[PDB]
Amino acid sequence: SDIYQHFRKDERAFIDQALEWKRIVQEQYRMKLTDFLDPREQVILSAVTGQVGLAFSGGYDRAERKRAILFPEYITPEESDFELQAFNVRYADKFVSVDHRSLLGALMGIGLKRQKFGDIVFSETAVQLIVSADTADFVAAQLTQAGKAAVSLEKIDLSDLNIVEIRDDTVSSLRLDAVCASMSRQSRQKSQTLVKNGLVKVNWKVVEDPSYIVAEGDMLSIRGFGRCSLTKIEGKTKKDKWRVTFERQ
RNA sequence: UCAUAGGAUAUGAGAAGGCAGACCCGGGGAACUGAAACAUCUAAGUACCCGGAGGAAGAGAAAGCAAAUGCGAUUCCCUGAGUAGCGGCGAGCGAAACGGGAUCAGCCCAAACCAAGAGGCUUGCCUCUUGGGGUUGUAGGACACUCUGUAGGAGUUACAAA
RNA sequence: GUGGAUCCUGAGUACGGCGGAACACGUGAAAUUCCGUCGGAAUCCGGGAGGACCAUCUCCCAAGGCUAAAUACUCCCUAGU
RNA sequence: AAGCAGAAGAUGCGGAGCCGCAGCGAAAGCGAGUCUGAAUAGGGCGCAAGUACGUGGUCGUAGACCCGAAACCAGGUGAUCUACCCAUGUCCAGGGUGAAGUUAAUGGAGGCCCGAACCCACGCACGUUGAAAAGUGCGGGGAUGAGGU
RNA sequence: CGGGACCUAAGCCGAGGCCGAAAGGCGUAGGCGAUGGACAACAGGUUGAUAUUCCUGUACCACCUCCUCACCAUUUGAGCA
RNA sequence: AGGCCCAGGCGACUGUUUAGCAAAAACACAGGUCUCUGCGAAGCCGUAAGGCGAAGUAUAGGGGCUGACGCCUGCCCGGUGCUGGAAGGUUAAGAGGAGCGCUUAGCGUAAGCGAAGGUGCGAAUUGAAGCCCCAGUAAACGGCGGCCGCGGUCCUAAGGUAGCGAAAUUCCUUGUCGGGUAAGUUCCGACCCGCACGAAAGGCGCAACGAUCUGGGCACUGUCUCAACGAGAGA
RNA sequence: GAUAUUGAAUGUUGGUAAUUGACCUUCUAACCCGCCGCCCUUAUCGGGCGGGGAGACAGUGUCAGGUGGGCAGUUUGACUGGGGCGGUCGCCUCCUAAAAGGUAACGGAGGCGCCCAAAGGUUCCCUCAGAAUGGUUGGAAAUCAUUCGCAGAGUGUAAAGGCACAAGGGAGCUUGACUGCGAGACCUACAAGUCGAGCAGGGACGAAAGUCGGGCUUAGUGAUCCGGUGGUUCCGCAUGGA
RNA sequence: GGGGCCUUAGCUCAGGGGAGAGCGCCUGCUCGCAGGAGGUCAGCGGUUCGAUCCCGCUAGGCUCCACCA
Ligand SMILES: [K+]
Ligand SMILES: [K+]
Ligand SMILES: [K+]
Ligand SMILES: [K+]
Ligand SMILES: [K+]
Ligand SMILES: [K+]
Ligand SMILES: [K+]
Ligand SMILES: [K+]
Ligand SMILES: [K+]
Ligand SMILES: [K+]
Ligand SMILES: [K+]
Ligand SMILES: [K+]
Ligand SMILES: [K+]
Ligand SMILES: [Mg+2]
Ligand SMILES: [Mg+2]
Ligand SMILES: [Mg+2]
Ligand SMILES: [Mg+2]
Ligand SMILES: [Mg+2]
Ligand SMILES: [Mg+2]
Ligand SMILES: [Mg+2]
Ligand SMILES: [Mg+2]
Ligand SMILES: [Mg+2]
Ligand SMILES: [Mg+2]
Ligand SMILES: [Mg+2]
Ligand SMILES: [Mg+2]
Ligand SMILES: [Mg+2]
Ligand SMILES: [Mg+2]
Ligand SMILES: [Mg+2]
Ligand SMILES: [Mg+2]
Ligand SMILES: [Mg+2]
Ligand SMILES: [Mg+2]
Ligand SMILES: [Mg+2]
Ligand SMILES: [Mg+2]
Ligand SMILES: [Mg+2]
Ligand SMILES: [Mg+2]
Ligand SMILES: [Mg+2]
Ligand SMILES: [Mg+2]
Ligand SMILES: [Mg+2]
Ligand SMILES: [Mg+2]
Ligand SMILES: [Mg+2]
Ligand SMILES: [Mg+2]
Ligand SMILES: [Mg+2]
Ligand SMILES: [Mg+2]
Ligand SMILES: [Mg+2]
Ligand SMILES: [Mg+2]
Ligand SMILES: [Mg+2]
Ligand SMILES: [Mg+2]
Ligand SMILES: [Mg+2]
Ligand SMILES: [Mg+2]
Ligand SMILES: [Mg+2]
Ligand SMILES: [Mg+2]
Ligand SMILES: [Mg+2]
Ligand SMILES: [Mg+2]
Ligand SMILES: [Mg+2]
Ligand SMILES: [Mg+2]
Repeated sequence: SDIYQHFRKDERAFIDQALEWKRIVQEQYRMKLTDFLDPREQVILSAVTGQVGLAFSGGYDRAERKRAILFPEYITPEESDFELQAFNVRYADKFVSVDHRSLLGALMGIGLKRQKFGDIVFSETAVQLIVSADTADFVAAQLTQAGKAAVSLEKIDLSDLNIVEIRDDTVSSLRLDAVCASMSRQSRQKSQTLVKNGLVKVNWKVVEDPSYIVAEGDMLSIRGFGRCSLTKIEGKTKKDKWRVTFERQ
């Protein structure tokens, strides 16, 4: 009842379902695996669950979309309890490239919901994808094309997963509109339009307040400029102005 | 309901209030001031208020002082000594014992136990009330022993009281 | 006076924690004394003190009571300086 | 010294105690030396007339040469003045206006109007060792009210 | 006549009682307390000085019974209350 | 036994106030609004008992602000307050004793080791409100921009809406123009470069009301030109 | 919030070997009732008795944390061409300063609150700035070479006084940037501050003489109280320890 | 008048070792792109081998004071 105030109105939908997962694990005494929750939904679930203990894993370490196990004070989980299947994406790499957009578009095109897959890993040697095991055979059978590339999926173990733009700058304040204008290299009035409309995020939360103060180590996501991180804040310079370090993806 | 609360009556040289503007013992307790300011601290447990007294009060017969081939209740005086110490180690506060004097005095219980009676029988146990018994420290007492006294000694200032 | 078979010798006490006060002694190395609060002994093969504390030794026997004198003071009365 | 005896005296007794005769060192301690230091060195401090009483000067603690605050604190005394309240009384000449309601009339509302008593205190003058430690005179405001007493 | 031997208001006091280092604070029963309620005397005269107070005349109120008269009644029995 | 009139500021009004230099534009007020308060109410007095609140009960009671009436009351919740609250962080006494010191029966040629007890400290762990933190809230405390050419740009929590404006606010200032006068630093009406108005510390109006403040008229006069004489009180 | 007053059960979850904790719910009997009936009793007080409500909570005590101008005691510097505001406050150097020393003003100029393990000690050796003339890059200015050249440089750093038998530059070896001190001086109200030959211990460099107790000199610092750490033939409240 | 803070390209801004972003503007381009322009670093003298940077002055502008009589 008195949790919704701290989150967004749209985020209420997830919080209701997050409470329903906590309802199970307390009363019934069993682990509840979730369908790959978004980076934001990881933060929300962490709060809603409370301290029912919580574990999270999206296959490899540093996955955006991860599946969450809600377990009690016993039955500490394993890697395979998350029910993750990795695949190597096979294609005629010498003749066609697969990009992240094409592969993401193809996964969505076969009707796969965003919650049924984790990260899409691009290395120098491999293109790999992580899905929920319950959808593995469907994805392997249906994902036959990504963009212009004919593709096939080879099952691999999670152990076989083949897992910056440093920009020292100054800003007058640590407000969202100020930091965005500096990062994106725009006028502030234009940057305020990005925030107010609801295009900027801060750690995957849609911040619509221009005056929101940005902390050290916050993933900002300007729809237009992509994604970027305030990594270091190193005090004020001469004539005020915070020293800051930006790192675009 | 038994009761008890309450009510009534009788007997009380029972209390009450005052003051000597003093002294004494308690309850409560300032501030100015000093510290060259000020808060700890000081002034001060003072002034003041309150309670209780008594001709005095308080203290008093070692769970003491001490560190000797010791002392032997308390109180007060001299001295120790403005020492030891305490202290925004500042301002200041400040002993005690030993030693020398005044004065001198020591006692009664509680308990064990005994006897008698009473009311709870908890049913030969327990609790209570009288009288006896008993009074302390290199322990004493009960308890047992054998002694011994029951009228010389003591006394209304404690040690019973007219 | 002699004996140590048993029994008795002051309990919500002593003491301790916490908070205060009193001790010349301001929380200090702080004994000692008292108050509130809470906790809480041993009981003679026992207990206390000797300025934290322990051991040894020494001195003592608390948690009941009474007790003159030496001391203080003078509204008064008498005599006097 | 207290104390005892003695005129409230002198004085006698009283040697506990006090200061001095030895210092040096934080101290154990050593001693005409001692401390520092490894040191027979060097250096520091010492070595090589006090005391009891009296008068006087000054100082300390006391109000401390005298007079003087504004203040602070403690315990009392005051609401016979005044502020507000409570209970109970009482006062307010006269005139005017004319709400509601009722059937133009009737009716008689009001922190209503004019205006004495009464209450107040706006202006000016006078008074200013006053008639008066706040008034008087001429005007002024309220005057059935949140009224006066 | 005004006040008391009548009544109560505000308030005040307050047996027991409640509360509080002490002193005390509060308060019930019960009282006290007019500025209010109740309550029988008037006119005239008089002194240097009092007058519903004295005097004259004419009244009224409460209470009393040595008495008088009438009426009612002695346990469903007057009457008082 | 009323002087009257025109126009403006302030306050709606009758009231109230600095006994004894201020009666006013100050206070109050009806009305508005916010907020607290479920009754042993909140609030208040008292150490308490006992009370007021109230012999009341949310159409009631307390507190804050505003101040008839009319039209209205904009933007900002970053800060502070108030209300509520999820994760995460922090935090007392008390609880809890892992360890350690001192002591010494014993043990050791000594040096030193050292049981048990006593005693002196004591770490982890546990530990509320609160705070950090999050959300809301402006008739809560408050705040309502610069610079450059309606646009840009910087900055902010957000940059002053309506209305008003040289004002009880305007320094410059006797602003400027008009009115009124022979002549008007005052007054009235506009203007707006508001030094430094502005919406319940309300904004703007506003009939009635005022021993209010302000400007102008009629009437009237020894106030004056400019004094004279007379009466009385004192001299 | 803990703890006392403060009890009984049922669950559940700790920690010790079946007792004791933690928390949840329930109970009634403490505690509470500004609720009703009855009695004391003519009584809206109080008390008793019986219902009811609530209940080991509350209240109250002790202890603890938070909040707390509601209230209390206080502090809130001095200099100063009046005070406020501004500036300043200690140390070093120069000038004022009148040829010893000292000397004031909110007089005139600047520095300091360090730095260096060599930028210290010693032994040995050395001479700088700049210019002229010549030079592939290369220039006014890098690097040579020549001559001239009291210093026109350098000296960690402000300034003054010094310094070329160098106190300036280079190299080797070192730690005297020593311990105990100290005749005697300077300065000085005191507290402090400064210089010091020389003696002893044990060293460094040097063949030796000798020099060395930091630095060319003069700033680079802060009393006491209190507390920490290391050392210690000291004390240790009966004695041994602590 | 006294303190304080500023003055970088046309504009806004980076910063003891030699002045850069982005914008404007310019180029040629199929309305975003490639590349260029633009600097007494407000003025000055001096500390330094070097100064936009330290240091002291000097304009100009912004902010706050200019009070007691
Ligand atoms: K004081
Ligand atoms: K003083
Ligand atoms: K103590
Ligand atoms: K205790
Ligand atoms: K003893
Ligand atoms: K000597
Ligand atoms: K002599
Ligand atoms: K003398
Ligand atoms: K004197
Ligand atoms: K007023
Ligand atoms: K005029
Ligand atoms: K002057
Ligand atoms: K050398
Ligand atoms: Mg003083
Ligand atoms: Mg007596
Ligand atoms: Mg007597
Ligand atoms: Mg006695
Ligand atoms: Mg007797
Ligand atoms: Mg005894
Ligand atoms: Mg001892
Ligand atoms: Mg006071
Ligand atoms: Mg009185
Ligand atoms: Mg009175
Ligand atoms: Mg009227
Ligand atoms: Mg009168
Ligand atoms: Mg008046
Ligand atoms: Mg009138
Ligand atoms: Mg009468
Ligand atoms: Mg009373
Ligand atoms: Mg009584
Ligand atoms: Mg009367
Ligand atoms: Mg009558
Ligand atoms: Mg007469
Ligand atoms: Mg008015
Ligand atoms: Mg007045
Ligand atoms: Mg007046
Ligand atoms: Mg109450
Ligand atoms: Mg009441
Ligand atoms: Mg107002
Ligand atoms: Mg508003
Ligand atoms: Mg907020
Ligand atoms: Mg005129
Ligand atoms: Mg205003
Ligand atoms: Mg407002
Ligand atoms: Mg107004
Ligand atoms: Mg009026
Ligand atoms: Mg104050
Ligand atoms: Mg004082
Ligand atoms: Mg001064
Ligand atoms: Mg001056
Ligand atoms: Mg100043
Ligand atoms: Mg000279
Ligand atoms: Mg000279
Ligand atoms: Mg001190
Ligand atoms: Mg000892």
